[PDB]
Amino acid sequence: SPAVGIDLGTTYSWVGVFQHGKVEIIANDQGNRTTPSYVAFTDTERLIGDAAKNQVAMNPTNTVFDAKRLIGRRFDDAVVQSDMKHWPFMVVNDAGRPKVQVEYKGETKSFYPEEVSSMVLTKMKEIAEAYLGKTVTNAVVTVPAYFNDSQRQATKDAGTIAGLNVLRIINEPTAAAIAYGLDKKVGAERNVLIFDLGGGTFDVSILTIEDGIFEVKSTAGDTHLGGEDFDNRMVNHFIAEFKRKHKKDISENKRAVRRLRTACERAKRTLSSSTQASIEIDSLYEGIDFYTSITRARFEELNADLFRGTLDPVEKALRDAKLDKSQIHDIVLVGGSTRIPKIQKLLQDFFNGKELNKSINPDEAVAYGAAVQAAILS
Ligand SMILES: Nc1ncnc2c1ncn2[C@@H]1O[C@H](COP(=O)(O)OP(=O)(O)NP(=O)(O)O)[C@@H](O)[C@H]1O
Ligand SMILES: [Mg+2]
Repeated sequence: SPAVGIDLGTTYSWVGVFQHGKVEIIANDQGNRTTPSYVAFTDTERLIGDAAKNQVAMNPTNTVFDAKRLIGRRFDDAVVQSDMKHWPFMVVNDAGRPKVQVEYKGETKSFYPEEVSSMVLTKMKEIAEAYLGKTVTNAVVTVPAYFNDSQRQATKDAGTIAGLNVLRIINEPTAAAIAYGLDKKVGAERNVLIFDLGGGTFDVSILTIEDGIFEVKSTAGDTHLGGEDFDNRMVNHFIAEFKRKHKKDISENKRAVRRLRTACERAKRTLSSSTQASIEIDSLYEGIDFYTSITRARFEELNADLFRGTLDPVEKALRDAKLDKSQIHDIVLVGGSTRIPKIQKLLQDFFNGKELNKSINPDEAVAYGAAVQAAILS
């Protein structure tokens, strides 16, 4: 009875398993522990994850992402109508429900959001079975704490379509606290703040744990703020640099911009552990190579307003929970963007020097807690 914990994120998806007293965050056959939440359709095949993401510039109208923003919602929902303006793929109305419309093997096909996510879940299932050498059926799947019943049910249906037996849908911030064993600290009630900065979204949650029971006191954040905005600032920075050096604008070459974006995302990650990072792109535009660098200070300066602004949802969450910052017992970092040293410094300063829970890889913390929960329930 091996059950997995699955964090289905807006930008990336993670799968873990708790075995013999340790959580393994499962890497795929190329050694990558993360699967982009991307699905693509071509003349001949359906691509999932990095295979789909890697060809997005060549096949933009048939490469689907952000299905988590659509799942469980209705077509006339203002959220859906606003987000549709930013996607290169078609979203159509089927009897009040949104469907993504694509060309696939020469035919027009449409998929519900939970069908798109089930394809990502199918890959997660195969990744875990590749690692475990066994059939994997039971799963705990996480969702943001603000998801309503429709979004929870549709996320569960995505698991069911993938052949998974979803033991339970649990909140992402609750999974994070479970990962740190915060419900097992026997004592008085604990106020826990989860600071979740991902690729596309920023979620602040305050939970209270009394006698080991989780209760969501408040939620705040920004559904369109994440690591991708910081990448955007880098891309604009290097587009201006390239124009300054070569008097040429690469903006309208989708492949060039995509290759610059990929380099920028990778450089950003390096700047979390190094004070400088190199950009190396052969023949970026009209045969010209782009070899340059960026310091951590410049990356921080390019994003200073976005970084500082993450504290306003923290203040709002505390206001709604009717708690002073000093009443928070544990601060938990979640999401890949919280590895940014400036974000950690801003949040720890905000809490008057209080140490942050961050020893679990923040982009893995939700899948870690989901995997523990899956073992408890199976
Ligand atoms: N070491 C790092 N330093 C800085 N950013 C990082 C690092 N590792 C990952 N990221 C960024 O973290 C983001 C992805 O975080 P992750 O938590 O894995 O996505 P997610 O779970 O899909 N969250 P979300 O998109 O908000 O639903 C991307 O923008 C990455 O570039
Ligand atoms: Mg996540």
